[PDB]
Amino acid sequence: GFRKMAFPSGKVEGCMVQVTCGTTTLNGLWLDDTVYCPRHVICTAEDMLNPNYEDLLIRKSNHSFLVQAGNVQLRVIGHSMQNCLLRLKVDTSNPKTPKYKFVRIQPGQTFSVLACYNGSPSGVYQCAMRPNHTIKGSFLNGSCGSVGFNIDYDCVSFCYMHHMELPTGVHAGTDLEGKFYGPFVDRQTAQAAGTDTTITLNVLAWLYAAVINGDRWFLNRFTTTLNDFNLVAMKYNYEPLTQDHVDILGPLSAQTGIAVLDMCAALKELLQNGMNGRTILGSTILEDEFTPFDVVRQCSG
Amino acid sequence: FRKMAFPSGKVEGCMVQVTCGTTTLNGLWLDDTVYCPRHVICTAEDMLNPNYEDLLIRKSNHSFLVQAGNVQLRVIGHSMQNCLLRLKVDTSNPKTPKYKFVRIQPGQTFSVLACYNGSPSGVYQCAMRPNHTIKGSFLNGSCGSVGFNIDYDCVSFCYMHHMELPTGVHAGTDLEGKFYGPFVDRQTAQAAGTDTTITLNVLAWLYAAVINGDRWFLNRFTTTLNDFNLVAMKYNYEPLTQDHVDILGPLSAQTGIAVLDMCAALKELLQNGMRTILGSTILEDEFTPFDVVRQCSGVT
Repeated sequence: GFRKMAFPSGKVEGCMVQVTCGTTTLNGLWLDDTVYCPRHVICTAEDMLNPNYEDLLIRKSNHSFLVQAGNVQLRVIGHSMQNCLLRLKVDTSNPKTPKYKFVRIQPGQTFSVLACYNGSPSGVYQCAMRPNHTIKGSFLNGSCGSVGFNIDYDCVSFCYMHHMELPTGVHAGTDLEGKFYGPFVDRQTAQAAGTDTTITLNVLAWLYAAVINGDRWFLNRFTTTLNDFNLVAMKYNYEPLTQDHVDILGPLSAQTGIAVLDMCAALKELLQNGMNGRTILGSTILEDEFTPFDVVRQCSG
Repeated sequence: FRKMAFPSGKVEGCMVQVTCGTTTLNGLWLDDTVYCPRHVICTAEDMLNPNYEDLLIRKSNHSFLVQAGNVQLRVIGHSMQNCLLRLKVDTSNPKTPKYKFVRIQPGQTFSVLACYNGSPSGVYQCAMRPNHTIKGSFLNGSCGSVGFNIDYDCVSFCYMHHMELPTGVHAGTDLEGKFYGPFVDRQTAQAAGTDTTITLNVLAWLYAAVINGDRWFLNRFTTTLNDFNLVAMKYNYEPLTQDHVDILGPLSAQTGIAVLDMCAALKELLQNGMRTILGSTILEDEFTPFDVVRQCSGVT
């Protein structure tokens, strides 16, 4: 079978803490002797409309921050602003800190989210960075500070820290350097994202996963040029496919014997004709949140 | 709504590898016992129809290689319990969470931590189908991976992986080694019974739709549980039990919709068809009344 699968979250659970400033509580990420958390923890509801963060942070001291790992208090001995995050230096180092990196992930790439509340991990699920720089997650009040990550050979690459839920129900946040993905800002306002597009490379990778898992109904005897595929894809609000993306599908193409442009011709037919009551890997719609890597890792190992 | 797994760390800390000869699979280390599928003692020309009692007679404590990473845990006792082995080791796991072993019922959901060579690789949510299979994602070497739920830091283990059926669905046991379904641990093509729709979860999905203001399908009528069950079986839906009605108590009180009044709404959807419910024409059946409350109200 084929499933949406997250990375095991244990290496990240051991880093989650609770951060409180006044009456605001959210989650933080404790790596070595630093706690990273959304800066708006220092704000009151009035400040949040137009918070002058540098002006508001200079008014705080180390004792303004209450950090707790479970029921154990960590003393803050330094603080600094890192774009939309705070870096709180604590007097103790986290022995559960995994080997880690901070990465800024690109649209189309996937990551696991560990949703947390009050410093306590609650759930783990997979998301993709949308082309409009939002993520389609599941987050409730108190989820700020929850992180997104990938794991490669025991090294955790942190890529997302949660801040906002837009009026449309999608989510916005920053990388671990504190820079937002997209045109969003940490002000308490209703923000809209730019128009989203479908991640073509991921729809194609998912059709290859279906072939690997014994689903070939959508295939056809036709082919297409790359440009003719891109003309149709753009008409349907799909991202264009580049030669670099065709190259990325090389391994999945050689494994299944299906030429990339032949799979494009199958997708072109699916876009023009629809699925007409049929399913691919259990789904009634074209799925675009599995990368070629997510397919290879799940089908081969 | 989306499938969300429980944070897997408490279970990752219990995963080990167990090897007999060249056959390696996963094991679960709780206190001083490692639980693993008994077929780890079989060779690649013994699995067709094994006499496990006789096969296990030729094995000793020294036949088992149990490793936490590459660190060996010495085996000091062994016994078989249904389709699992219980290997006593000389070290009590310091990472053992508070835990229970539970035999889940059809319709219930759980998280699966897919493991290979004792190393966790992925985590996803599964529902136990009425035909006693799960629609999981497993490769060679995944045997011994477990399924679980976490409630207030207590891990209730409910599944240990053993098989992939010819249809691609998966079969396994509870943590007492008893298979869910009619399956047996031997290298044979085995068929599951015809599956049905999980009635309890479709009702939970309808309540989740009502909670979100999508309530067109509600009507002014009711039904008895018996009349609903008889109509449900004609549409390949599972009959509801008294436990299923009780499980729906919290969602019924929250929306003010009596369970039998919701069954009357579902009964009309079956007999007359669908228009969308939560943005789709297809009714979702893999979110339990627990999963719905967890995503609508969320832990806090």
